[PDB]
Amino acid sequence: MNNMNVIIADDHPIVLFGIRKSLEQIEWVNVVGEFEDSTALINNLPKLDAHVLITDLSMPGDKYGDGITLIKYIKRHFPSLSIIVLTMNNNPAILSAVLDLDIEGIVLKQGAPTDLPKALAALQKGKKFTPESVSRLLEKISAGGYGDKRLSPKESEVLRLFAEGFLVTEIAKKLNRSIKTISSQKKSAMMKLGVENDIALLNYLSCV
Amino acid sequence: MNNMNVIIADDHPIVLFGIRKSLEQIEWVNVVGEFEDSTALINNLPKLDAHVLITDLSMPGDKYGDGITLIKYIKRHFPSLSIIVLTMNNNPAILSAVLDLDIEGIVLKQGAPTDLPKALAALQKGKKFTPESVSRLLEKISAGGYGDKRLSPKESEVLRLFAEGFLVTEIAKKLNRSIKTISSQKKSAMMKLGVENDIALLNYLSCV
Repeated sequence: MNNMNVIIADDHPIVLFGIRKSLEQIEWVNVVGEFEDSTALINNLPKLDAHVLITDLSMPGDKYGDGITLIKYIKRHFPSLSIIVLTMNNNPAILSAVLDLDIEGIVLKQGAPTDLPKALAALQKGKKFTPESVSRLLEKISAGGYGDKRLSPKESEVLRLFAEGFLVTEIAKKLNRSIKTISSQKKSAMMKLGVENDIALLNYLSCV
Repeated sequence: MNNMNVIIADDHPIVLFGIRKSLEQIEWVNVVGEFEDSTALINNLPKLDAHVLITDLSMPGDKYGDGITLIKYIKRHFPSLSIIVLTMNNNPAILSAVLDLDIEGIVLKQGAPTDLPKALAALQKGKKFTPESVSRLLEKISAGGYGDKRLSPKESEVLRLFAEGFLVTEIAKKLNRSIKTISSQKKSAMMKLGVENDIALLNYLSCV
């Protein structure tokens, strides 16, 4: 008698198809609309009584934004609406940015076919869902977002002093090691962070 | 009858010497102390009536901080005290960070021998001094701190979409160009920013 009205939005109709199959094997879900661009979605959301939107992260919007910004748009403008984000982007920084939006869950498209029905079941109990394929990928950028390889204490110290305005020769004195050592530790640290020059490095460090 | 009491602090005594020569050819300056480490400086500042401190950016502090942080310490703890920062670091990001401290001026050590007496003359009129050798170096990181080479509009767009969570193949579609083109523009843009991988890139962009 009381079921979850769902809207589904994706760029590609074979995805829209695949989701519709998964969801008609669930009696308490009613799909009340499907859309292939963000403009038709946004423009029809006021006309449709929906509890939840399942949507692609990377859907093309000519009006209301793209990607993460489009998800912010929707949250802000339809605040009662629960959102599950469906994506194929398994970059940790991207998945993390998404989760800072306080949406009701994330599902990877190449993650298990069972994840989407779990997401909705969690949501049907007022709960948020996060699959393990996502959980473990967020382990990764455990290291403060450096990546897998953390800075060594010595490496961190060198960069700390550079950021404070010391030139390499001054750091060698301050730390009592050779200039060949210091340059090698800086280089090594810059390699771990993904920076190729000092201005990029100093930019990098000023938000960290 | 009424003259500028100056304190001077540097790691190296040949600098302390050179400054003392420059300043005794100015009758209205009285040097009231000189120091070779930040700890003796800070600990004696309460005992000395000084209007201005001339100090090295990269002075070693075992207690009160290093570099830019040491300059913040001094500002915060001796707020009536005017500070001229003397340095050999001609990195623009460093000089810029320094100028955000609202100090009374900057002088480069390898900049003209006339700059230090100009700095004090400006300060004697209640004015702030900035030599042109510094002014032009700050032109450089005109480009929003990218460096000399700005991103092309096309390059900026590609990075905008990456940051929004689009994969390269999705960007090619969205922008209606080839994947070979998009990858080439991303690569090229990453090269201009000084980033070697996607996580470094996404970190970079989130504060810019």
